[PDB]
This record gives sequence, C-alpha cells and structure tokens, in this order.
Amino acid sequence: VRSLNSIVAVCQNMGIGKDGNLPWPPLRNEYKYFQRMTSTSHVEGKQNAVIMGKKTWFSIPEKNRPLKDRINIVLSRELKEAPKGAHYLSKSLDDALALLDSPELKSKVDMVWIVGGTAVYKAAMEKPINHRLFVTRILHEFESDTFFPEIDYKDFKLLTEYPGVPADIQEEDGIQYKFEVYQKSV
Ligand SMILES: NC(=O)c1ccc[n+]([C@@H]2O[C@H](COP(=O)([O-])OP(=O)(O)OC[C@H]3O[C@@H](n4cnc5c(N)ncnc54)[C@H](OP(=O)(O)O)[C@@H]3O)[C@@H](O)[C@H]2O)c1
Ligand SMILES: C[C@H](O)[C@H](O)C1=Nc2c(nc(N)[nH]c2=O)NC1
Ligand SMILES: [Ca+2]
Ligand SMILES: [Hg+2]
Repeated sequence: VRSLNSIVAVCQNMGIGKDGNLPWPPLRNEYKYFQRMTSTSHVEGKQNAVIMGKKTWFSIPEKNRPLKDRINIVLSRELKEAPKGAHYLSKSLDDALALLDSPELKSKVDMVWIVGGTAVYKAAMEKPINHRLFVTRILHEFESDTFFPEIDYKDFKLLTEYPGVPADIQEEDGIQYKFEVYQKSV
C-alpha cells in the first residue's frame, strides 16, 4: 500500500471516546464529513477499505454494520472469526496491510482509511509510509476515557489548505470545530 489515511474527531484534551462511544452527542455535519471522506473513492469499480479495532466495530449500532460501501476490516488478537457483517478479520495492522495487497483485494480497493481506536492509529502512525491524517478539532472539552496518540509534529506537517476541506471554523449545535489535515511524507 502506497500511503495510509487516518480520520478522527478529537476534543480539547485529545479525547476520542467515553464508555464505548463518542464523548459528545451527535454532530450531524461532522458525521457526514467522516462518511463522505471514507466512502469516496476516485476510481470507478473500486471501494475504499476501512480498518478498525474491536471496540470501535462493536461501537457501531448493529443494524448499521458494516459501514456501507466500504470494505470493513476489524483487527483483534482474540476472535477466531470475523464478527458478523465485517468483511475481514486480521491479527495485526501488518496482516491487514498484507491482505490488502493480495490479488483478490488489490484490484477492488482504492483508499485505505484507519478509523481507530488508539492502538490502531498508533500502529498506523509508526509505519514509515506516506500518511495523511484528517483530524477534526472540536473546540470544547468533554469527559473522555480514551485518547488519541501523540502526533509527531516533526513528521506530520499541518497543511494550510486541502481540496474539499472547509477552511473556516465550523459551528453546529452551539459547538465550534475545525478540520485539519496533516501529512507525513516518506
Ligand atoms: N472520536 C473518534 O474519531 C473515534 C474513532 C474511533 C473510535 N472512537 C471511540 O474509541 C473507543 C474505541 O477505541 P479503543 O481504542 O478503546 O478500541 P479499539 O482500538 O477500537 O479496539 C481494541 C481492540 O482491538 C484489537 N486491536 C486494537 N489494535 C490492534 C492491533 N494493532 N492488532 C490487533 N488487534 C488490535 C484488540 O482486540 P482483542 O482484545 O480481541 O485482541 C484490542 O483489544 C469507543 O469509545 C469509540 O467510540 C472514537
Ligand atoms: C466509525 C466510528 O463511528 C468511529 O467512532 C469514528 N467516528 C468518527 C471518525 N472520524 C470523524 N471525523 N468523526 C467521527 O465521528 N472516525 C471514526
Ligand atoms: Ca482483549
Ligand atoms: Hg475532551
């Protein structure tokens, strides 16, 4: 795989979840941004792949599984088989990337997105491969029990602009947030 993509929404203390879900009530617009980004491939006949950890997979309402129009791969060292509705199950990010390269997929997959949680983002972050990080910064503090790993500001340079990412601070339900994109070039 040529380059990875990661997408996350974080709050002021870099928290990404609490009690198995998101720390804020629903942000319609933020959610549509995540959907659009992860779903949109730029090659007819291909779909994007999404990789996620176990807790994250189970965090999605059962009836909404798997993420429509994307190949859902879950990582777990415990499961023997793919949870009902996941497309594939993998033992490490490595196994995941290797799978992605296999012939069956290679031709079926455009973009690879990492959608968390902590350990997955971390793993993806340390891979010395080209990587773009789509972070949504919610300018408010909510109680969180889970957090986003530390971004190496030395490796990941913040772009000042990116095609199709609103520039200004957004507001919805009285909350302000901003879209950022960081890039690591290998
Ligand atoms: N705000 C956001 O953008 C965002 C994005 C994602 C998730 N969330 C939130 O974060 C929480 C879920 O995240 P989390 O970090 O706690 O859980 P997680 O990363 O989704 O899941 C943990 C499990 O996944 C498997 N796993 C994780 N990384 C692995 C690796 N490299 N290789 C193999 N298996 C690996 C392991 O399963 P086994 O124990 O079976 O080995 C590990 O116990 C929920 O609150 C969710 O709502 C928020
Ligand atoms: C996929 C599952 O909803 C997971 O919690 C994620 N949520 C979000 C995400 N990325 C953003 N920007 N927003 C979300 O709400 N990445 C993953
Ligand atoms: Ca476990
Ligand atoms: Hg927070």
